[PDB]
Amino acid sequence: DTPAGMMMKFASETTKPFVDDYLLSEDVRDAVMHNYIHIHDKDYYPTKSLTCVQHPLDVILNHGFTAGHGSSRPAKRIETAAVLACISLETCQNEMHGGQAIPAFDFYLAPYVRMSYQEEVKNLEKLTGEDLSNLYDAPIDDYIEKPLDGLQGRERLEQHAINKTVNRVHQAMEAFIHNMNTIHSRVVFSSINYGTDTSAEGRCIMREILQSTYQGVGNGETAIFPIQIWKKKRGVNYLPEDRNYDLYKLACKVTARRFFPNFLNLDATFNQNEKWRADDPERYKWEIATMGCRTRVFEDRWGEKTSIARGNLSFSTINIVKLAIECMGIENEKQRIDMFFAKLDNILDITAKQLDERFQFQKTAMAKQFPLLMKYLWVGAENLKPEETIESVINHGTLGIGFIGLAECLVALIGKHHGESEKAQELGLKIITYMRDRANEFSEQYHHNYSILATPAEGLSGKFTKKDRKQFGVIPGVTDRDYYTNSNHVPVYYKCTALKKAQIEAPYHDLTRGGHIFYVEINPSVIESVVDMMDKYNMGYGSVN
Amino acid sequence: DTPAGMMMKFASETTKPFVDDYLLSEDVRDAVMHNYIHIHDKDYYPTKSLTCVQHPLDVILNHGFTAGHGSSRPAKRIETAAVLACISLETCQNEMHGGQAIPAFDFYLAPYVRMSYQEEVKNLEKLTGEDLSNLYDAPIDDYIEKPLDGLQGRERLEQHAINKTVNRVHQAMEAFIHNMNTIVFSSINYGTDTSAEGRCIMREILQSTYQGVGNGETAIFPIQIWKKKRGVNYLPEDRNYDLYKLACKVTARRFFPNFLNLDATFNQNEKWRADDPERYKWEIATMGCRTRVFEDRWGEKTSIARGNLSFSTINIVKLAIECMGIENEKQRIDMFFAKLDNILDITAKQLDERFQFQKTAMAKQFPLLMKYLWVGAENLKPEETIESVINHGTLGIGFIGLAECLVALIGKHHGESEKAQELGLKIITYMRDRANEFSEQYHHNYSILATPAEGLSGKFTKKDRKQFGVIPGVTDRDYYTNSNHVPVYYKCTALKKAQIEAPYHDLTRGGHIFYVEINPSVIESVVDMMDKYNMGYGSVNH
Ligand SMILES: Nc1ncnc2c1ncn2[C@H]1C[C@H](O)[C@@H](COP(=O)(O)OP(=O)(O)OP(=O)(O)O)O1
Ligand SMILES: Nc1ncnc2c1ncn2[C@H]1C[C@H](O)[C@@H](COP(=O)(O)OP(=O)(O)OP(=O)(O)O)O1
Ligand SMILES: [Mg+2]
Ligand SMILES: [Mg+2]
Repeated sequence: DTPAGMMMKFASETTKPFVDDYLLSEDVRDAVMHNYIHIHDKDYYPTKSLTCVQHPLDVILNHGFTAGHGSSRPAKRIETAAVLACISLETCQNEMHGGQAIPAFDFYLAPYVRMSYQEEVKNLEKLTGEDLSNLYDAPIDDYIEKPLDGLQGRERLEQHAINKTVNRVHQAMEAFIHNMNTIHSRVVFSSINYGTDTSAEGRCIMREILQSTYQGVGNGETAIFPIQIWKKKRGVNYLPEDRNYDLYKLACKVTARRFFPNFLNLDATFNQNEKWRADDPERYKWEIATMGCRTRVFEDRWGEKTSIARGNLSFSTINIVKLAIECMGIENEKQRIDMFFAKLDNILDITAKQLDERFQFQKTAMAKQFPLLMKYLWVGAENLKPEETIESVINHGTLGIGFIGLAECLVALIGKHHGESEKAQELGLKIITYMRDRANEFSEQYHHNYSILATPAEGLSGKFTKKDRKQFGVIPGVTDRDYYTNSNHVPVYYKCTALKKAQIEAPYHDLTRGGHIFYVEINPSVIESVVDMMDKYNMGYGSVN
Repeated sequence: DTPAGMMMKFASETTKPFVDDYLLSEDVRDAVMHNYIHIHDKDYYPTKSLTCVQHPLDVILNHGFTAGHGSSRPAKRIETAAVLACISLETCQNEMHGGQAIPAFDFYLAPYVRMSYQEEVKNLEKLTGEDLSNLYDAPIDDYIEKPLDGLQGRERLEQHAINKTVNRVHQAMEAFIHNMNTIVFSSINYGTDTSAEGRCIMREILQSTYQGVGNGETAIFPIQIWKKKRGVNYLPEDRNYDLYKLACKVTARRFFPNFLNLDATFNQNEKWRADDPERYKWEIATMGCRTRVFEDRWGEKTSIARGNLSFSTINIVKLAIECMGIENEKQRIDMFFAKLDNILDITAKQLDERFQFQKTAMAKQFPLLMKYLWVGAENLKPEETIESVINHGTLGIGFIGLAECLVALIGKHHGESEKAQELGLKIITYMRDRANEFSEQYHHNYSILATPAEGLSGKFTKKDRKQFGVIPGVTDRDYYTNSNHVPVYYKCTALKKAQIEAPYHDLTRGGHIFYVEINPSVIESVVDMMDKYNMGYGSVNH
């Protein structure tokens, strides 16, 4: 009952009705309280804050950041760069409502491990002066630790300069884990992605944080934050011959007891670009990155295909279960199936209209309303004055239309869900491709970017399930198992193996360009099998615990 | 503009009317909107949160903290200890509505300066394997720095390690400054720790607040206070005289740090010494909000694990103006003291009635506060109505606007009159007497306070000008003067200003300050004038 929590609760309670009655449209707000649609993070509407953004740390580290009197200076070393990343994630969280994301953590923090290594290199000569000025440009395969027992030369001290460097970076990453875990406010949902940087700095960063989320906080308590995602790329870390196969095995072993990190698939046929090369200094631009809230921002109709500096403005969830339940009553299956798609066409248009309306509201903004947000992070910054109505900056944005509850939808007209019938598994794929088609059509119409999303249901776990009992109730197999199932998942109350669930739920990921997950409830052998199933049936994102 | 600012503004706007019409009693809610009193931090009433506390870092450093899921192990080095102090300040800021202060800031990090020095004391024998099992207990005078040009023998490992810790204990204070300067009302006081491990925390913080933040820009936070004592740092022969001169020189261009005086009649104890490891408990410490917590009618005289629960300000100007009209001076002077007793009783009743709601609390409503940082902790279950702990708090009755009250019946403020100074040193001693009487009656601790006017500067002056009319020298010269200061619109020297504003400090046991507006010669002279009489707290800035 922390007082800061009460202040946040009061703010939310005094803001949400004002948002509903003063900042929305009648048509959309009619469905926002009719269990058809659910606007996410509604309490932050009057503030022109955006949901999530992938922070480009290059500008905030080469240059500084200014917010009020907070005049900072460019970073110098690892113990300042990691803390600056924490400060940026915290400060931006005060100017945004969703979760903060660091795409290619290794790519961002690679140079400030090399700089710290140089700083240490120019310190070991103070004991015994020597002209070692060639360690600024000495290639190193990786930064490893070992006992300093047995050596009779500068090798005893050349490796020691990394021995303290790896410990310094390890303590920095442990502080990063704790600092993102010491939730004392009325809570920051930071997510980091890594796995595709083939350098000594990147691999040291990726190895000294996976071994720190396995030790645990406190006396051995499993940490809750940050959410960690591993990027799997063919030719990089998947095959045994690949470069980062060992880190993939380490991630599997850590997930075997702490249920982290999650896994992301860059070999998906919808996560590819035409400018990715193994030698590109900035290849991380053309690579999809996600967060713990299952958010994807990759393509751009009016911009270069990238994820950096972009993000999501807002999104909302659609309760297809209500439509499916309302579709009952009629006898023939063809008529009910046809009527289900009619109820899905208008709601997609309503959601796209809501997203465009929030786009209208969020424009005519100020660069000084959210410091450090529309000044160094978003794509359009550095070109418009602190008050000159930033409008050439918000075009490169994305919008989401979410859905939840496929199992109870697949039991409303045929009687069996997609775990006991093959007819059901064919109807399930139809009600997602149509959503994708209508999303593309609405993006052509309203002149923006739209996508289809499988919401995590972390704040929608039971609201729709409980409130559906208004015009009906006690329906066997649907309104008898407490929470609604996940977006497109096989019900937990149905006994199933791993292979069958993987085959059933896989095809729904290419259609969902906003986000998705494959969830399995229980040695890294099991995690390896789950990742193999995820890769084989072209899935993408997957979690096991 | 900022979403975080807008959420806090909405929370304040939705919480203040609820406090006004539901929680507070009608007797003292009548005076809060009548421009007679102002309850500070009215917004954080419904949450059981005390105003300010001095942080006993020893318990949250020797043992960790388990606020929420954040299970933390004990600290090990200066970086970890300083970041943990910052985290503790930030966490308690989410559970208290006032300002966080570190009592004897140099006292609470010296052991982890020593331990950090021990970090490299074995990281330097790694290259040169040697049995150095004595530098853990090697006495040192100060942690000095100098160019490393010329040295041989067993000193490039046993003395450079002592010398390399300068840049480790340093930039830790800089991260502390910037972290407190980046969007927290943090206060640090130091000056009376004679060890090298304590003086290293004092030199590196004055130097870091002189360089400033950014590209040579003056910093705003944290507020820094220097504790001056006879036998420690005042006389030229004293131990920390050089650091006092350095603080004056830094204040000569950055207007920081402030100055606190332990050489006062009201800032003494009977168990203090020069060798007690815990002697800092008997040393008074303050914040930037002028808060004093030293006296305890049912407890030991201490300041460490205590703080203020609530306080409110009075408007003596309204009483003085309502006392006008009559001709004779004696009758109006008597009526002014008549109108001051009832409001003192009302304020004491308010400070007890707010104590009533802060009573019957639960230790789980604010972790790390009523489980680690307070007097009486470690004896109470997470929900079993902690009540044998909140009896060690303090309650404050504040006042401001002495110049306007010194021109309502006499006509000339204490700067331009000698009959006004005599009347000036009568309306505060009465408040002190009545505060002691109400502390005897209501069975709590009460004190008299001089507010910093950081949230009350014009809130009284505007309505005072709009209520009756335009009155020369009273409600026609923009902002009011400070608590008991010489008016700004008057050409006065420093000696006369000190002679006028000196006697009041012994009367106000809650807070007070001496303000001067512009080489460290001027600051040194201001501190000399502070020591010449009984001042306690003072600062000179332009
Ligand atoms: N804990 C912190 N919170 C917020 N900002 C911080 C923190 N620590 C450091 N900073 C920022 C703000 C300062 O303006 C900036 C100083 O730059 P920094 O990365 O420390 O190296 P530098 O270039 O100043 O090197 P040096 O001080 O060694 O010359 O760092
Ligand atoms: N940046 C931070 N923010 C919040 N808490 C932190 C931060 N850094 C460290 N902590 C806290 C939480 C950790 O459990 C605790 C451990 O601190 P520290 O003394 O460095 O570790 P330790 O006692 O485990 O020793 P070591 O890791 O060197 O073996 O400090
Ligand atoms: Mg550790
Ligand atoms: Mg610096």
